[PDB]
Amino acid sequence: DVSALGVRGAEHPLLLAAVDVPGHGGAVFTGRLSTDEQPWLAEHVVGGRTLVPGSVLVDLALAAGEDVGLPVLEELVLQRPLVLAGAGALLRMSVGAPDESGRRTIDVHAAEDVADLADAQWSQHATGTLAQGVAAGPRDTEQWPPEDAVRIPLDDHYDGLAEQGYEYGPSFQALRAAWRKDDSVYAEVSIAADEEGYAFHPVLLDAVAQTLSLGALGEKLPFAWNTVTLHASGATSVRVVATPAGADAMALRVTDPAGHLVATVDSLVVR
Amino acid sequence: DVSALGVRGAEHPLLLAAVDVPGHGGAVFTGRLSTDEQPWLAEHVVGGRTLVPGSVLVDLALAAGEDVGLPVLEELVLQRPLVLAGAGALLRMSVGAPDESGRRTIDVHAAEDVADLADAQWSQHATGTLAQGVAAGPRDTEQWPPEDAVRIPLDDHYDGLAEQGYEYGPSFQALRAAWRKDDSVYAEVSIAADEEGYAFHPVLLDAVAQTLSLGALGEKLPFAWNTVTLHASGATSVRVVATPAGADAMALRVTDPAGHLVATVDSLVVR
Ligand SMILES: [Cl-]
Ligand SMILES: [Cl-]
Repeated sequence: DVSALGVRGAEHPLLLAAVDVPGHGGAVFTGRLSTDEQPWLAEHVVGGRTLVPGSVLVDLALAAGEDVGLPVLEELVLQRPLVLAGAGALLRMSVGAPDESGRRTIDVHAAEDVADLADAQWSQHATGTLAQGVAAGPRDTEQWPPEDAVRIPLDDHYDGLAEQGYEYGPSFQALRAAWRKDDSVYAEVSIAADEEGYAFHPVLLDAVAQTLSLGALGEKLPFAWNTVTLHASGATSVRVVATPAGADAMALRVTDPAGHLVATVDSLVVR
Repeated sequence: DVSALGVRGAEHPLLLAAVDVPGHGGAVFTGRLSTDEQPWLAEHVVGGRTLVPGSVLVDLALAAGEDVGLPVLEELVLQRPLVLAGAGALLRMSVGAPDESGRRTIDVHAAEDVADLADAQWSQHATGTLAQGVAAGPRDTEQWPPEDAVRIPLDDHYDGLAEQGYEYGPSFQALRAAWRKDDSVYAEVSIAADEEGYAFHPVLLDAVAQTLSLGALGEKLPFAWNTVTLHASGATSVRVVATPAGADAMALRVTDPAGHLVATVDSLVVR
């Protein structure tokens, strides 16, 4: 039925079809987001607007990279957040030709949902670069959290944020425990398993980025993700170490509860 | 159902879906050819092989240009003819980003038919450039054929060609009358109406190119089409004036029987 239209079907929960560009090895991906299909979308509200979390675009870009064979998100810069309008949103990712180094540009567009794709009013929401896979470090066997780390009490964490206009519903309240040492933050982050097929579940990935609120940073929204590497897919329960990385940024190291490396982010920048 | 997969449906008889690349204004088109659906494919046999006529790729490229908004085929260079293998063939056309002049590259690939598009063994069959539309000349009101033109008898034209290994079945025997003056050739060319939705019906367009066999050229296969402009779609009956255009090439001017301009080709080159 997908082959009947001459496209490939996409396994990612948010994607519908993929089409290769045979001459340059790129590809175009189409998908659709809506609160009906992904009710957790309704639980990320910022200043009164239902905003799609940037982590949705990061996970989709990782899925695109894995499909095209360039699985590292060397950079993704988020423009305007997607504002979810009851009607849902169409998504379109384009991966272009390789540069001399073998890297490719990826662009991400969205539009208000329409019946006929010719009518889609695309706007650009992100752009970045896909690159080659890198090896995983060794399993972490050190005490968790580290010896001198002290508990960060989380009791009114989400209440506090809500006051400030950042309203995370239970689906996004995924910081389960946290500790601090110097300006490093250690956290256990987990969601309930649901859809398979994400590269890194975007609710889980947003909650990984939430660790930045617990450090010297916490008093914006992430806007640039730099060197995102994925070593395991399908995680719903991870440990995160967030370390300072220059102004308005932290590096992230994400493992499973057994210490195996799951993902790294050289710097996540807020603005 | 097409919108369900996030693509646009294609009106061209050989195409299945189209997908825009919103960032650069290009697009990717997929389709499929087979003798079951287009029985005339079986009637173009060259040296014993069932070869898809180059005019199929030219018509598809014009359809792509019209869709993207660049309706002139500034050039199309045909590589290896597509050899039709009982299983049919998949087709894929990619239109890229505009150059500074606003022109775009178009690539055409084909593969043996497969159930899963991920398995498609694409090979490149043509590449060219799409450009901006140009105005039509005035209606031709001159005597047809011109006053001093003499009949070219056509009686064993197709028999002769068949001897030489070029076997055109009745569907392609579309040269209905021809005349010559100097090295110019005038011809009436027509097929029976069938599928709508072609930019220039590829059987009709191959028979337009057949006029090159009637002139000082006629004793190969066209391999480069230079500046193909379309002023009318849906023609099944045309008049053709073919004029010498340098070595191994002729220019073509194609009108309806009322003299209105339908198409021009600055040079069609054989090799
Ligand atoms: Cl494909
Ligand atoms: Cl589209």
